[PDB]
Amino acid sequence: GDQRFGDLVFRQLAPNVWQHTSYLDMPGFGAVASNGLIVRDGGRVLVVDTAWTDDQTAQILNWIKQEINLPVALAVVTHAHQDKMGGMDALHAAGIATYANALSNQLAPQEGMVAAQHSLTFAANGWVEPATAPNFGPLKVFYPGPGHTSDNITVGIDGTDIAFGGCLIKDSKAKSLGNLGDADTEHYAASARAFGAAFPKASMIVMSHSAPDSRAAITHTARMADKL
Ligand SMILES: NS(=O)(=O)c1nccc(-c2ccc(CO)cc2)c1-c1nn[nH]n1
Ligand SMILES: [Zn+2]
Repeated sequence: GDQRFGDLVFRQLAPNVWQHTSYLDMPGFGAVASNGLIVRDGGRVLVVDTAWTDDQTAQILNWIKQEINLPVALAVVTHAHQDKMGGMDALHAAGIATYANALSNQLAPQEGMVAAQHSLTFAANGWVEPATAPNFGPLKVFYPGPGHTSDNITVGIDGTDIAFGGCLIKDSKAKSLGNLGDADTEHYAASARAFGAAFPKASMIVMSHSAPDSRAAITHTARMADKL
């Protein structure tokens, strides 16, 4: 079943993949859960997204040391908002190499985030320029276009049925696209479909604010966005 370490919750999704879940109480909304991933790649671990805070991100790392007991080689963060990048200082203090879209790093000061140590860039078709994402193992990084934010990125896990849509994708039973304050309403639908087309074989779609879902999450998000 699910495991807890401090304020964090961990769910095993596949033999080498776990989902990390952290919570932040928002003054007039209550607790909001955010999800990221932990991937075991041979003798090392790869992390996708921080928790909301530095303390919560340190809890992820200590759970990894306790449960997997393999070095964390790198972390990829999916856009410059608190749920995804709020724990950058904890990753840096633990000596983990950090990667984010160049645009996330450029927006990070205005967004109140700490930039990653390295910038990822992308081809016109959305795929990460390989020279900018060295030794990423099974992590396949894809920029689907502007949607939840202009800098949002996605990641597939090679050798699994998993693709991570971060905050771009909502579950198949979602009634709204969430916070559209920094969103591109014109391009959102095409970006949601581009994520789906980049990872055609992925049958488990992991996202930031809902539990893992089928490909139905991709099409239902795109239909909601078509109405924007
Ligand atoms: N990453 S963020 O800074 O923009 C953010 N911060 C806090 C809370 C939410 C949030 C999550 C779910 C819902 C349910 O409809 C509403 C808001 C988000 C959000 N919205 N969409 N993706 N994430
Ligand atoms: Zn966001």
